[PDB]
Amino acid sequence: GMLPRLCCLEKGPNGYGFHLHGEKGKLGQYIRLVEPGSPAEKAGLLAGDRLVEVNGENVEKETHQQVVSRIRAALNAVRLLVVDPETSTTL
Ligand SMILES: [Cl-]
Ligand SMILES: [Cl-]
Ligand SMILES: [Cl-]
Repeated sequence: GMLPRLCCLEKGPNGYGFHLHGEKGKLGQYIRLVEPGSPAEKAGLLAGDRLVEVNGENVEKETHQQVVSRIRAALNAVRLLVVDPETSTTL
């Protein structure tokens, strides 16, 4: 499809089941290590995705800690707007 994928996760007993990682001296958070059978896997999340929005807010210019805080403060449901970095660029 033309729109970025929107992954809608409901928190489970072992969390969401994915890792979030940022680079050295550069903004942008990426998905890593999507656990098999997790809410992240069921929602369509894939390691290698770049995270663009959390619950309708753009997180491309925020620090790693700011993005983690947004995810954790949410009431156990997150909508993650993600893109494939190989084909997608922010300008
Ligand atoms: Cl990680
Ligand atoms: Cl690392
Ligand atoms: Cl990974």
